[PDB]
Amino acid sequence: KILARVPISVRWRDMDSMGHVNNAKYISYLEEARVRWMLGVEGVAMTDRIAPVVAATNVNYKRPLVWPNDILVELFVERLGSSSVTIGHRILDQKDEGVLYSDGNVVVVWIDTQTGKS
Amino acid sequence: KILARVPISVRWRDMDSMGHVNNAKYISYLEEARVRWMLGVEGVAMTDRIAPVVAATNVNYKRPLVWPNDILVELFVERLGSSSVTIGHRILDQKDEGVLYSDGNVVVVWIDTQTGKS
Amino acid sequence: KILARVPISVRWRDMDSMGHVNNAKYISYLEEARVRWMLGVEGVAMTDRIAPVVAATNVNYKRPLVWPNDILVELFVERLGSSSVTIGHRILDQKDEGVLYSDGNVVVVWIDTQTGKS
Amino acid sequence: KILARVPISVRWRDMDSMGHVNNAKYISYLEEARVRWMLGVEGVAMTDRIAPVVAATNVNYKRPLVWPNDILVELFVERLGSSSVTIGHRILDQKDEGVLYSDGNVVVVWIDTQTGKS
Repeated sequence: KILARVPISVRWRDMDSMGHVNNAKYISYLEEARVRWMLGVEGVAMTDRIAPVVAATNVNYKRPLVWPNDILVELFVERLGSSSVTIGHRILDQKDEGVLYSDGNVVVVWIDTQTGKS
Repeated sequence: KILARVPISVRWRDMDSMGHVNNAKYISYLEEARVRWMLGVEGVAMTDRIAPVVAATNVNYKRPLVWPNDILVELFVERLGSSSVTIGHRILDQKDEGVLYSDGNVVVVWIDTQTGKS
Repeated sequence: KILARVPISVRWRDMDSMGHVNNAKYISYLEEARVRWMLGVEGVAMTDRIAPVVAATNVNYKRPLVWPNDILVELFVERLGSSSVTIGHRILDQKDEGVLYSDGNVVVVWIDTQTGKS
Repeated sequence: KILARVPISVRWRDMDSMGHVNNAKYISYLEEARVRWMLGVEGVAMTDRIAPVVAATNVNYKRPLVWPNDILVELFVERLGSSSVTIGHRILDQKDEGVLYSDGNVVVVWIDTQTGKS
């Protein structure tokens, strides 16, 4: 199920005028986790042709996140398609993983032209 | 149905290393449209107590957006709840509104403590 | 003297938790003005080889900027070197150009390898 | 001399379409270092009245920074004024501190009304 559990440091600039991390930054935390994940395996990462592109981001905001609380981004496989993968997520507080800031998923497809993974 | 059709200028910095506007920036375009919308009506805008908070952002990425193509963010009421409002959207190209960069919705609730709108 | 006077829309997300546009966003406003400027002249813009790179950004913050006040970015030639150009700037309020949010300059050089413009 | 040496993780989104971390993000790295610094000492941080505001950011870009190379932000006192402090900086590569991405300084003043620190 689990793909990765990536610790991400929150930045002061991540917050907006309302005093909490901006909604848009959540999509960025999920992005960092995905690429830091594909970076693990082995060696240097950069590639072309049959590649992944995000088709949709579905993010639920459960409770406000404030600096300086760093997070833990948990990624797992929610759905496995022939050409797509729906990566579910849980953004938790590093100091108390029982604190859930957000869940939802991101749908990834390998296309950038026409579908392809089968 | 329609709540607003807000023109938004894209910035060069909006793009990422892959050469297209970053997914996270889409949530920001939707945000700007919502507040520029609440700004129209009349007078200066800033308020407290029974207030709106985004519960979820569901954004579908249809085709890549590249600078310097400015957009038009169309917002409409997809669902009207007792305490929430699901604002549907269509991010179109200003020069050709037949070009759809993204659709989906954002769920807004008036709480920030406990639900309230009824 | 004057190179360009570019109107730039401020975004709500531009502000930080302190309630004013973040310092880092100023460098971005200057960036947008520079590229929107090189975009004017004629036709589509994208190029390689002898190209410009920013060597330094020297930005003075005069007074706080708050949404929804859009700005006017005035760019001019402060210094002309053999291989560099120091572009001075004045970020003013669109509704009252007597309101100065920031001045200073950005030093641009055509290198990205070794200096070259002579 | 030294005020702090703060490790900062670079994010993929930090890069722009040109394939290197955007100039504006450097000001943000310097910002994070300053607040993470004021956070060390002791206890929870948030304060009002005689407070610090950035009067100027003078950043020199020495060599391009690319993800996933995390950095080390070194802050030191370049100048001590009666009401201001000019914090010099050196943004280095975490894996090789001999790699200098940027230097320069940030001028901080305690005002937000009228000068005061004497």
